[PDB]
Order: sequence, then structure tokens, then C-alpha cells
Amino acid sequence: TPADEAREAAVEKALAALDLDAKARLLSGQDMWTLPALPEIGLASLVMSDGPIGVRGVRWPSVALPSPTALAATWDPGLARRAGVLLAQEARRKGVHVLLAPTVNLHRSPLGGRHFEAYSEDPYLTGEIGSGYVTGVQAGGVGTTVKHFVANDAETDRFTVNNLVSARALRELYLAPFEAIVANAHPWGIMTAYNQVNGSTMTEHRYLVNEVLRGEWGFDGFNVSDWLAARSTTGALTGGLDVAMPGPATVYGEPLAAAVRAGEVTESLLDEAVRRVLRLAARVGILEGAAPAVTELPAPVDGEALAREIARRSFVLVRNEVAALPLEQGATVALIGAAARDARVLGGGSATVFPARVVSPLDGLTAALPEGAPTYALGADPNEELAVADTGFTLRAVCRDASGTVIGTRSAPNGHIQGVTHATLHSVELTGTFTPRETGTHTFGVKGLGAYTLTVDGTTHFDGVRTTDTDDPFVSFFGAPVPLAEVELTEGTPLEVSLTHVVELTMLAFSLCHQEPQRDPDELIAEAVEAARAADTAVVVVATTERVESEGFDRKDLRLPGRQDDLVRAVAAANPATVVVVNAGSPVELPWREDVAAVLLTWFPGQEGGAALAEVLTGAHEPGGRLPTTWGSLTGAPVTQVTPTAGELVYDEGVFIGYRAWDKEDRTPTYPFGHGLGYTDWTYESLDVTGTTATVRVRNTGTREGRETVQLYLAPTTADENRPTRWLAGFATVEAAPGETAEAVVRLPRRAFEIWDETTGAWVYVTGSYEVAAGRSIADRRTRVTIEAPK
Repeated sequence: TPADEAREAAVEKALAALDLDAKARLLSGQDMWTLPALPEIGLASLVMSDGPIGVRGVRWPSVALPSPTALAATWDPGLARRAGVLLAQEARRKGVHVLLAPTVNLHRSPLGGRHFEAYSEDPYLTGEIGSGYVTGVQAGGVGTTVKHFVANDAETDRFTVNNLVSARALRELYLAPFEAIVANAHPWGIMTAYNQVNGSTMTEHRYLVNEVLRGEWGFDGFNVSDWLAARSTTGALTGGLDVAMPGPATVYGEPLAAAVRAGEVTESLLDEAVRRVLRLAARVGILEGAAPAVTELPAPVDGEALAREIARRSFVLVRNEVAALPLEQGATVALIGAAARDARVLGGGSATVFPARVVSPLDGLTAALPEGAPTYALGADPNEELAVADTGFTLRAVCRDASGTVIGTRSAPNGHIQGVTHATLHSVELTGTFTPRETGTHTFGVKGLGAYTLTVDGTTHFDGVRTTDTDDPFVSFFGAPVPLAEVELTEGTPLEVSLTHVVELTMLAFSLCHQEPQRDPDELIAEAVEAARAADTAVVVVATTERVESEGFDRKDLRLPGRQDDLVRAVAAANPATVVVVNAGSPVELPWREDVAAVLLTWFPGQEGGAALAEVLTGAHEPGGRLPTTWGSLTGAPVTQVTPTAGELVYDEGVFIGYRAWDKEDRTPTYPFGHGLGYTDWTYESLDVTGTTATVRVRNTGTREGRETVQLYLAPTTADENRPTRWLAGFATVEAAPGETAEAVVRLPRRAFEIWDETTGAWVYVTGSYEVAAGRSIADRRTRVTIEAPK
């Protein structure tokens, strides 16, 4: 803390200069993304933006990386550090100061909405990756808000739900990754969640925010509310909140200025909170008078290359039978499935961005394979009932005032929408022309809320409203699009399409949606089976959509959308050498494993996914992924409750989530935590533990050079009603050529032996004999040793 002392001196001078009206103003938001500026003290407007896979800015493109679970499947916090560096470069370019990322809530249930956005079901692996990600983002002088503090491991009724979580459960599981990132990475900020934990809402939670996070862990950054989570001027200030950031009319500002002057809300409390915001201002560099934390920035990073590297390093090859992968030299390959032509690179929610261009599996494999590239056949379409209007749509974004007079025309990206306009703007048209690809009944819709008027070819097909009873307006926007009208358009012949939204009195975004005309599912699977029959290997890319996987709501089942499961079985029957490329962000049921030759989980693999998949399938590279979460059937899954009964979600499983819960119940999953295969064999030959330092020698006993994640699992020798049977206590990714041997000196944290004392309010190093085991997964433990926990 050498320059930090000088920096915190400039913060104190700035705090002293400001008056009560400016102090309360600063803590209140200005726009959807930025805070007010104060030239009286040389402070610029703090720009904040989403998020985990890419930086959006203020919608005025981004680099779309693979989903957060994909980054965690690489088991490499050095990759997460590099990922963070690129994101800081993106933020510096888009003028963003704070990145609203990473999400580190655990994978409690497989039905969780933002499951694709979290890293793992294990708090150690989550903390390690999160630590790397934050250190990397802040390495480029860009702030981070570790979201969603704490216990936001489900989306239904997230606005009000009371998540009743145990004392040990919070300390050992849900809070762990936050403590790990606070201590290791030193984050400049945090975000408090919409839900409540044991009574208090996270934004108003005095015990967890001020006493635990700040008091025990020594957090020195700012605490932003989740967008619309701030709901009390006095309740949030006293509960450790600093910034009510939903938008312009926040709970802070003039209501807070008044509460200080009139009520028993002390100006000392306001001063303590502004001090935190002004400390952030100095680190991100928006405050003149305090030098920025990172002055010399990290060397430029190639965004496309890192997106490909993270993508292939995460692909978990769970199944591979005799050797389906990699593909053989000069083999006839057939690509099947809609997800191969139109890939799903991002998951739904605020984490979405628009990349420059996306490489699809068919684009990638066409270039990778020679003359007579993959024979493509769409097997089934998962992206229905509706999808954003893009293919064949040439749209503009017209702004109108009260008199309907045009006051601007922005270029439409495709259908979504959010210049020299202001409170005068009354409505927003989204006109254009649409050339249909095939004749039939085209449906048109919208994903938005409020007043809408649709006119496909002059005729006003819709002119009504779209209200909803839900407690959260964010659930409403990213909900499935609503069909407004069916229309008969002949292919080739285009017509003038138009969708207007009237705006007046938070709510400010809509998108034109369109469904391609009817396609028989059974005939689609018939034409794909002919291609499966006409090939040495069939590659079926199966995927969950942004409508299935998204924020605001939870999934209903782990089954694949559309007739995709029925497509896989038809292809597996016609051709035995079938490779299923699962492009899903969360666990999904694989009922046809026994029939298919191979399975490869690719998550939502970012804009370069198609290039990484082409490299892996052809054998240019190896799939370097190892499950960061336990995959299995929903019936076998022991912790699935996402829905709150009587407005309460009890976490009855306690300290047992993910693999810990499967062990406690005897239920064995389809593929366990840490499972994954590459394109080479690994023989663990030596394990030496000295105190708490495990040293592992592993041999590449395969035909090709490859990577291996060494996974150390601690397990008490005695019975453990109080604890899980085994748990991850360390890991390390090593690379070696065939025959060559690599070592791994992995130190197990002191914490791996400790448990939480609810009464003392302290950690308890559990003494006794343990079994430290090195392996390829939890189920594939290769070598064991018995040690006494050191003093």
C-alpha cells in the first residue's frame, strides 16, 4: 500500500470538497450504465457495462468469448487471467471503467437459469478461476464487480425469494468463492443480488456486506446494487450499499440527501460510502488529482486467437469409442443439425454482446476438410417457436417525437434495439423490407413490453399492449418472444415490414422477431438420415437456445429443445460412427450415449467456436476440457429445487451440492466432476505429499503430445456425517510429448482441511488422517497416499 496511501489522500481531499447535495448525487446513477460527473473535483462520469464474455459499452463491436462455464472447464486460472486482460482492453476501447463481471454463484441445481454464466459446483475451482479473471481485468486498469453477492443460485422469483441458507453452508460454499477472490485478486468492486438471505435483501444485508465481506475479509471496493435491487434509502445505506445503479431515478440522490438532513441517517455514513466510490474513481482513473492504479497497460492481445484457444481448451470430450475422434484422413464427413449452420455462441441475458463475425461449425469444417467439404443436412431446428428477425431483413431504427415527426434513423443491427434525442422522443419505429427465403406462413413477433403496432405490408396486423404480472421487468424483456400475427409471403417477393413502440414512463428496449415458414420435423430427420447413411462418420451438432438458457427464469427440464433427441437416435441407428457435439451451456440429458460413438460438450463457444471445433474434430488440436460440474439425469440429480414455496427457498442439502450431494445419496452421475478425455493416455506414476504439498509425476502413454489436468482429492479416513466423503483440494494442467513425463507441485490450501464453527465465528482445522488422491476425475482416482493433517 505505497501509492495507495497517496491515492487515498486525494480521495479524502475530494470527499472534503463536496457538499451534501453532490455527495448524495454521486451514489445515485445517471443513465442505464453511468454515474454523474463532478468537474468541481475533477471527477469524470463512471461508465459501467456487461459483462462476463465481452464488453458491450453503451450500445455504441465486442469480442464474444466462450461462456463462463467453458472458461472454468479449461481448469486453467492462467487462461482466466489472459481472458480478463483482453476484456480490460475491450473496456478501455469502449470507454468502460468497470466491468459487471464475473458471476461466481455456485451451480447448486442443474435447472438454474444463469447456470451457463457460473463457473462450477465446487467453491475452490470457482474461486481459483474467478481470482484469475479479476486479476487479469484489473491488470488493464479496469474495475470489476464480483456478482451476485450472495446465494443467487436460481432465477425464479429472484426479486423477492428468501433463500434460507445454513451458517456452515454460506461460509463453506456460497461465500467461499467471494472470499477467495477478495483475498487473492483484490477486487475493486462487488454487486449485491436481488434475492434475500436469511431475511435481509442482499442490497440491505448489514451482516454479510459490512461485518463479513468488509469486516472479516477486508474488502476495500465499492458495492453496486444489481439493476433495480436498491429498494430503501436508509435500509440500503445502513446495509452496506454504495451505489443504487438501476438508472436515473434511484433510491439515492435527493431522497438520500433528504434522509440525512431530516432523519437519523448520519452524514458520516454517507461519507463512508462516498469514500468507497471515490477510491474506485482513483483506481479506474476517472478522478484527476489521484493517479490511476494501472498506469502502464499490458501488451496488446489478439482477441480472435484467445477466443479460439479458450474454446478448444474447454471442450469436454466425455465419450470416445473405438477411436471415433479425431476424424480420419480423407474420410467422408456429414454435418447435421441447425446448430452447425447457425451456431449458439452466447447464452441469454445481460451477458450477451454482438461479436464482429462468428465462425460456425460448417464454416470451420468446410475450410478444414478438402474438396467435397461436410455434406450438410439440417436435422432439426431448436430455435423455435420464434427467433430474432435477421435473415432477409433490411431494417432502420426511426425515432419520432410527440408530433410523429422523424428526429433520427440509427442503423438496425438485425432486430434488437435499446442520437440527438432526449425526453422529447415519443416512439421508435423499426421499418425495413423482408425478402422471404421460402413461401408459406411467416410469423412475426416481439420480445419487449409496452405499446406495439406491427404492419407487415401496410396492413396493421397488431396494435395493442404487452403487460405482465411479474415482480421483475428484466424477466419480462429476456422472456421468449410473443407471436403477434401470421402472414402469407411468397419467397423472393419482399414486402415493407414495420414494428413501432410508444415510450413515455427503466423500460426502453424491444426486438422484431420472425419464425421461418413451417418445416416438417420428420422429413428433416429423413433427409439427415440419408446423409448419415452416406458418410464414414456423422457429426450432429445438438444445442440449447438463448430462449432455453437465459437470465430471469429457470429451465423446466434438462431435455434438449425440439426434435433434436429424436434426430440423434435416427442418425445413430443409420450410422454407428456418430459424433454428438453438444453446444449446451448447462447440463443436458444424453439418453443416446450407448448408441453414439462419441460425445463432445462445447458449451456456448464464442465467435471462434466453429474454428476451434473444426481444429479439434480434424485432430489439429485436442479437446482440453474437464467437467467443472457433474452431469446427469434430473431424476438422479439430488439437488434440483429452484422454485420457492411460500416465498422461501430452503437450502436443506447444506454443505452438500454438486458432487458432494451425489456422494451423500449413493447416486452416480452419467459423467462426474473433473471427467474428460483428450487424444492421448496418461499414467500417474508417483505421488509424494510433504505436509500439505503434493508432488505428482504423470506419463504421456499415448501416440500424441497432449495436456492433462491433475486433480488432487482430499478425503478423511474416518466417517463423515459432518462432511463430504471426498472433495477437490488442488489441481494443475501439465503438457507433455509422448513417453515424456511431467511433474506437478500442487499445494493443498489450509482451507481444504477446515470447516466453519457457527458458534465461535471462526474456521476449524480438522486434524486426523486423510487420503490425498491424484487422478483424472473424482471417479478416476489413480494413486492414493495417507497423511496426518499438519500443525
